[PDB]
Amino acid sequence: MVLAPGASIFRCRQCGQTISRRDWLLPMGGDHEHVVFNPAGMIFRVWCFSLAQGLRLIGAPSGEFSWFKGYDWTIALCGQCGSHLGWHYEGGSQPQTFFGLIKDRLAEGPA
Ligand SMILES: O=c1ccn([C@H]2C[C@H](O)[C@@H](CO)O2)c(=O)[nH]1
Ligand SMILES: [Zn+2]
Repeated sequence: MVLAPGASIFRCRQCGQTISRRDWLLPMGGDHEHVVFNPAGMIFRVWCFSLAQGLRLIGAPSGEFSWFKGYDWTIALCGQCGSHLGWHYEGGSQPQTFFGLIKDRLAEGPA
């Protein structure tokens, strides 16, 4: 529907690893963008994706402090460089699983 789009793929900002695509953004509670803080007070602009790749999911899930009701999280690192890119979420409903990735740790560009 658009020739030569420059904004279709998300890659790891620190190394280039393919991570997700704009077509895979997922509006959780009506918005694909959720702004949250961890217990250390860090603010994150979290983009929700249905699907992602090139990550490494660390350990087992935890429900503690989850920003998304009904889901447990696993830390998602870039599988190539180890940069912490976000979290994989599971154990919930409609959808069962998704990714919440930290927007400013990704780079957007052409396929
Ligand atoms: O939904 C989530 C996912 C992660 N964290 C925090 C917990 C932990 O301190 C750190 C792990 O990335 O992020 C949350 O607060 N909520
Ligand atoms: Zn990386």
